[PDB]
Amino acid sequence: MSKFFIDRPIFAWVIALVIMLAGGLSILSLPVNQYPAIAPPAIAVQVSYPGASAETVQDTVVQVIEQQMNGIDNLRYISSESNSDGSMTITVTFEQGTDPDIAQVQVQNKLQLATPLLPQEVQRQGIRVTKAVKNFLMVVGVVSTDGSMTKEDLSNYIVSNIQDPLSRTKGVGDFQVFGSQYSMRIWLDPAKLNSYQLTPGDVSSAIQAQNVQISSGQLGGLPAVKGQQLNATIIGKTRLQTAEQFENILLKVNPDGSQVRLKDVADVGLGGQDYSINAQFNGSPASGIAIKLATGANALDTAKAIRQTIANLEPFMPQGMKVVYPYDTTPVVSASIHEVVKTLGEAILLVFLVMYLFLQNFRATLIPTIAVPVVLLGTFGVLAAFGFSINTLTMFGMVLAIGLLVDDAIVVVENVERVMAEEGLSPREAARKSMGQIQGALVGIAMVLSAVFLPMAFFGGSTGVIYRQFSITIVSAMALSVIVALILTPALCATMLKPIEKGDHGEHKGGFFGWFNRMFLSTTHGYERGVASILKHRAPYLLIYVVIVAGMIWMFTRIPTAFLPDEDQGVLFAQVQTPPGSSAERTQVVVDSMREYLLEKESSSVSSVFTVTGFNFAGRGQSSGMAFIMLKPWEERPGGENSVFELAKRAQMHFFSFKDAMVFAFAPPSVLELGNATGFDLFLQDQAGVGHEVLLQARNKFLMLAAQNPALQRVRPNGMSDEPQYKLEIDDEKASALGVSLADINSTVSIAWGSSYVNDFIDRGRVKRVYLQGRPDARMNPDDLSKWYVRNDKGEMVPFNAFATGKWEYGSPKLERYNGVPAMEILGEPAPGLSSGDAMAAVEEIVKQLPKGVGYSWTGLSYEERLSGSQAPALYALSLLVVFLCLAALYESWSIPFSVMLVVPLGVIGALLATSMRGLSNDVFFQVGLLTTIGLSAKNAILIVEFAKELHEQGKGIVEAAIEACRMRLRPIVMTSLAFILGVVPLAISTGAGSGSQHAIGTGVIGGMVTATVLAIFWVPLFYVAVSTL
Amino acid sequence: LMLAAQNPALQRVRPNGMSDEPQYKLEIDDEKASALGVSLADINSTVSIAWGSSYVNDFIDRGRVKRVYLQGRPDARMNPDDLSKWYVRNDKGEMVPFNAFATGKWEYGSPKLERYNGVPAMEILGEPAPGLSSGDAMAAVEEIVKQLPKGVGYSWTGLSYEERLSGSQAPALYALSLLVVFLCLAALYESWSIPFSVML
Amino acid sequence: ASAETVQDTVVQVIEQQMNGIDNLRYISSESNSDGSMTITVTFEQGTDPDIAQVQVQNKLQLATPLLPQEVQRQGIRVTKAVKNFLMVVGVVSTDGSMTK
Amino acid sequence: IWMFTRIPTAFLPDEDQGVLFAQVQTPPGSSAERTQVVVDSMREYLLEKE
Amino acid sequence: IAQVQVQNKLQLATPLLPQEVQRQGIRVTKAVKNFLMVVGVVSTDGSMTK
Amino acid sequence: TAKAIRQTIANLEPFMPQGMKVVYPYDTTPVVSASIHEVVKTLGEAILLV
Ligand SMILES: CC(C)(C)c1csc(NC(=O)c2ccn3c(=O)c(/C=C/c4nnn[nH]4)c(N4CCC[C@@H](OC(=O)NCC[N+](C)(C)CC(=O)[O-])C4)nc3c2)n1
Ligand SMILES: CCCCCCCCCCCCO[C@@H]1O[C@H](CO)[C@@H](O[C@H]2O[C@H](CO)[C@@H](O)[C@H](O)[C@H]2O)[C@H](O)[C@H]1O
Ligand SMILES: CCCCCCCCCCCCO[C@@H]1O[C@H](CO)[C@@H](O[C@H]2O[C@H](CO)[C@@H](O)[C@H](O)[C@H]2O)[C@H](O)[C@H]1O
Ligand SMILES: CCCCCCCCCCCCO[C@@H]1O[C@H](CO)[C@@H](O[C@H]2O[C@H](CO)[C@@H](O)[C@H](O)[C@H]2O)[C@H](O)[C@H]1O
Repeated sequence: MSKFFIDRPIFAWVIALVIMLAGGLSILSLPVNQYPAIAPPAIAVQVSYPGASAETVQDTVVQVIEQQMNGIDNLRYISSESNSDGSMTITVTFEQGTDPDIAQVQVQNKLQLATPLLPQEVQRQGIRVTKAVKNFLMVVGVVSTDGSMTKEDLSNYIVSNIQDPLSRTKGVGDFQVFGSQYSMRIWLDPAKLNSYQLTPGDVSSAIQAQNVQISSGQLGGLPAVKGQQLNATIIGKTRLQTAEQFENILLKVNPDGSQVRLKDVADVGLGGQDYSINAQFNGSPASGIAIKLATGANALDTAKAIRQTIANLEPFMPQGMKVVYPYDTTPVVSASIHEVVKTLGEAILLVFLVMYLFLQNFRATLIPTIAVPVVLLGTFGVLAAFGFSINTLTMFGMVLAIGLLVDDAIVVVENVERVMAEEGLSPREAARKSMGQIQGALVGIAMVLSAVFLPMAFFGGSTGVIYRQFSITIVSAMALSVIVALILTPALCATMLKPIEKGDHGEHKGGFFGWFNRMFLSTTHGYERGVASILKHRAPYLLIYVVIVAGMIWMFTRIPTAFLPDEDQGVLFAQVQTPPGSSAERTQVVVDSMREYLLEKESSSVSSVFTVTGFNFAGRGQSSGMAFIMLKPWEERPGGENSVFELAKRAQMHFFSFKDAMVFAFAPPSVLELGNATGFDLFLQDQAGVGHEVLLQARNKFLMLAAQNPALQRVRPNGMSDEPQYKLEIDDEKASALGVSLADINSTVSIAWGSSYVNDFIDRGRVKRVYLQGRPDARMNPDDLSKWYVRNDKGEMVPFNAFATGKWEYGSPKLERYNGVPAMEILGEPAPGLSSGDAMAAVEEIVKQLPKGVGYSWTGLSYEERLSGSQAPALYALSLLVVFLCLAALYESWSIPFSVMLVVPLGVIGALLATSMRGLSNDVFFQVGLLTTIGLSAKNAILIVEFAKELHEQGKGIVEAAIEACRMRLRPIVMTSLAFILGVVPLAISTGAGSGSQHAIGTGVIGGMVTATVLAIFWVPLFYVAVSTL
Repeated sequence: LMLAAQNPALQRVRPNGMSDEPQYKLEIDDEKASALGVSLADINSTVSIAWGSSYVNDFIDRGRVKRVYLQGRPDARMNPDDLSKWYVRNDKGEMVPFNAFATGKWEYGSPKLERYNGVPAMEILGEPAPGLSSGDAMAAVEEIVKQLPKGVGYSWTGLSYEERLSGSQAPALYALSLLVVFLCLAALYESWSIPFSVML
Repeated sequence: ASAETVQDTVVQVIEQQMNGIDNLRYISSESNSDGSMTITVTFEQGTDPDIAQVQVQNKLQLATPLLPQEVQRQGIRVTKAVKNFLMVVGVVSTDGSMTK
Repeated sequence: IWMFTRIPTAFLPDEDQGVLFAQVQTPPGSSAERTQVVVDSMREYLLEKE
Repeated sequence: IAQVQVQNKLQLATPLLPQEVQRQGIRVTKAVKNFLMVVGVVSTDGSMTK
Repeated sequence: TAKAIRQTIANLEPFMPQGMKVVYPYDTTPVVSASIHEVVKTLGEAILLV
């Protein structure tokens, strides 16, 4: 090629056009969204078993569902959660890359098989199966600002009015509502009910016989008798709708002339299905929605569209209802795109400038201007092909690639320009001449660079998914670049470039350029003299290399090594845990003081506060609420005392005071989707059936033994504390003595105290649920237990205290199980300075001290990093061997390839330095850039050596070749490295919105860039002469 | 449908939901059945067992499992008056007639409500009047449909949609196929003129 | 149940769930006075029939708890939806020994 | 260009497919016999006259 | 898919099976016809029975 | 999946009562290891022989 396309500029141009086109069509219809699916996909099975112990929900629904939940493809592990409010969750975690639609359907199939094994009330409730990934698009609040509506009223609104339209909005995936539909609430008074010798169970039965659908037949149904003529359906009665219809319904008819109905005995009105979770946006009571993006949608379009839909409904809303949008991914997925077309612009601009500055031509200036965008276009096409998307990482992927993309354009032009000046060949001549020298190398370097980036795409787990994003977007960019810098560029060169006088390096020029050329020219000679001196005096340097190498080896183990960069998304979390036995109303108070403060004392940074009671990241329960703090946009809170990490630093202090409610306060970890990216994560498991008590003390020994270990820090239980519960105790003897029914005993507790889902009732079309339970003042203290009367043999009401006998005993409000056997989740991290594998190696040991029958499993990120980590060395070796082999075949030598590979440290040292200096971590963004810098460094090196080789061959000294090759190479090296480090600086200084990551790459590259330029120029000729000599 | 038997281009226009139908609105005063003896709407075990079928259980029959079915005599569910004939047994043991709690208020609603894209709907069909094409017919319909009480739109479905869609591609089909041809000639002939000579 | 009861207690719920499935072209349900209903979810021309079926089934399972207990303890049918019949294969009686 | 816009626009050509449908719908309420008679006339004024 | 389709029609059967069977726990499985292996457990000093 | 069960009972063994050993009565996998090993071997021979 090249030669072939040098003569066929139009064909060449066509190939451009088609890839340009493919780019475009693609570019405009790629899904756009913030992150791909990093997390290992998970399905969640969940019901509530209205007012039931953790114990019952664990041994009655979890243990049974779990026993059936096997023979499911791609399953990695499974964990459960049985809670005090009576809710449960089985979380089934499958392998990355698992079709989430098959994952889900296999799970709800095993679920379906296990249903008739569950208790009635649970079945009637209906068990929900869904995809548990937390990649939320926006969460929208619906709030009652005059505090007229209760939460329950709002969420019923949401279900009835907002749900179905929002459902039909373009690009809306799965969403969750903060609460549900209304239910016909009914509130049994124990006294009012006792005075007519009536049981709560009587009421249930009454409603069941009195709130039904009359099934209805057909007038003139087939078979009919001869005649018939009129065939019409007969419609009977539907069901009760009004609260009144309910207050009616006859319960007893009295000995005299009268009749008793539900309205005498209980209160009745529409209400909550469940009262466990209460939540409010800035004090004001509120529900809301958490929306997911549908698969392939556009995060930008559909956010705009969700809004549209809601706006079209804001005209119709009851007075004092506001729909505020607290959290929204749009600012960031926008920020990321501007911050790319901006640096792709500044880059093509910057290239143009240094193009001119060195090559005084104007036509030359725009060969790179055509080629770079022809490539970026294509790249979005290849991305399309491989089935990726436009997201945070595929975007940085492009920025990071621009180095490689730009260098490829510069080398090709500067070389024709050079050959033309030094040899006086016509542009067309210089082009083929030039490609003669370059094709070879180029093709080869594409191989080299594929080996540098691909093995990273073979990692597994979340870590791997992230690398694949970079690796593929990059080697795609580079592969395309090579192609167009083989087909288009030389063609453009031969066409658009203008002949230049042999010998004319232009210092006669005068003016500024005359100043420059004379100047640069002198520098070049200096550089030559530099090299020439080094090649004279070898050993000294070779050893100063060996120092710089050690410096790098030392600089590694000394950098803090984290998974991701710390990010300021617009968000902050606050956890509240009021001590065991607190009431939500007593927890609510903490979460309110919390909000007042943030909103008042802190509003320099804080924009809105959403506050939940009876739910947490430690579990659900009346002692548990928390706060999702929404910050105002980064522009509106400059200065590093208004960063999340700062606001959160001081909200610790502000709340440290409380001697009545532990209150953690922390930032979310950058990729929400992945929960908790730090330290380590494990479950302790009761294998040999040893029991909750032993297990509980294995947890506690483990903990107060890690606390006193060098290698670990911050080691907690994720779960919940054990607490007092009320061990109500029946007596079979003295209860059949009063001749009381015993099925009647505990059927009354279930209903009065636990509540009971009795029935359906069409409310405004929608069928909704009818719940029966004791009025609240009737069920708050042991003494209220006595308020309750059951029927015996004769019509005599027997009080509960008659055969009852309460007792404080303590159990658990959160029963955890991991892989079928009961568990306790521990979290922690390694002692500052130390690493994850160290901490596991510690934990590995302190686990051995545990009671027999208790074992353990690693889970979440700790599970993954055990696997991905065992595979690194294999990849690094393959990467190293393969590049080696490519260099061998290019250099027709087993030894020269070393003179290129030894540049690597020279790259990395600077990288490490800058990163460590600016106080940053050894993370994924640093890792990937480090591969960019060493990659672009190998390129430089490859061309120098290749030239030195071509010359040495065309007949001249090893040392004379090395020097003649540098010099020849110096100018494009300087050009492309000046172009880039300038193009990257913004990321280095980047400010707000993704800026944390931009710092991670800006700092890294340009550490390596600076050193790899100012050093390979000297040491590459050393190494080449060095190994050649040898 | 009026305007459609009138319009000269259409031919055979029809609906798909079969109108409204007479439905026998039943009625009970819960209080009166409680006054007699039959308390609680237990009455269903009579209304639906007699006037609808009632799959009770299974019997094998020549080695194959069919259903056992309960339903009233044909002559006992033919007229509003046949409901008179049905005596609910009592809590004492006596036959309360069905006239103690009746009220057949011969009413009427819909036999088949259709629905399309989350709004309610009616589906009309119809061909085009001979010598004309579905496009003509289609264009015609988009007129007769303006005279529709605002707040009532329409949607094409089926063949119509498939045709609406077929027609919209065409522009681009031609553009693209034109363009490819151009470039391939360019490539193959190393000319711009030659391509232009052929587009012309 | 009444056509309108049926339209409002089932069709309404499940239909809203199907909103949002991938490559969805349109939905068209119908409810009858005889109890029966039918939602027909049409997809775009390249959608794999079996993933579409599964996706339907996945959403369907979510609607379930908001359905009448007669409906719910009953079992909802889901199936691929051909418009046309390939052939009617019939049987008739040479003499007259077998009734309809 | 003038000639284009002047041509009518179909989808698929009509085809003597070799089969046809009759579709009967007696007014909202009729008995089995009502429909059945209608259905039995058109089955004659077709199998006998066409 | 085979399994998704079978269970799906198995589904429409379930409401008509006897409680005693439903409660018993039905297994829909996609295995290969033959036994791969038997994992055995055996008592060493006889403390454990069959 | 042989390897993987070998692996599950592998780290369940440390929890079994003192009077109990896991054993592999029936097993099919020995034949495939054996089979492909035997071929490997007659390949290595063929190559020395050739
Ligand atoms: C972290 C992120 C994504 C950046 C963010 C920032 S702000 C925000 N959203 C919230 O701040 C917020 C604010 C209020 N919430 C709530 O009030 C509830 C409580 C909801 C509730 N109340 N009664 N029932 N449910 C809730 N769930 C706390 C409970 C566990 C989670 O799952 C769901 O609640 N899913 C909804 C499905 N329901 C409950 C409807 C199932 C059903 O049909 O019964 C979320 N989550 C929230 C979440 N998320
Ligand atoms: C499964 C397939 C995997 C393939 C992986 C192999 C990667 C190969 C990398 C591309 C190398 C091409 O290398 C090609 O051949 C020889 C090197 O031997 C070189 O040709 C050379 O010959 C002469 C004299 O020998 C020199 O003046 C000069 O160095 C160069 O012109 C060119 O630099 C190049 O055209
Ligand atoms: C011209 C283009 C050339 C560039 C392309 C080069 C691609 C790089 C190849 C690496 C891909 C191979 O995939 C990788 O294989 C190795 C070796 O079996 C695996 O490694 C596995 O076996 C080795 C050897 O027993 C173990 O030390 C290792 O811990 C284990 O995981 C990796 O887990 C897998 O990810
Ligand atoms: C024109 C430009 C072309 C550029 C495009 C190049 C595409 C190359 C992408 C290769 C994708 C590799 O796919 C990835 O393989 C790795 C490693 O084997 C898998 O990881 C898995 O493999 C090995 C098995 O030996 C295990 O050690 C590891 O724990 C496991 O999870 C990933 O789950 C899979 O997704």
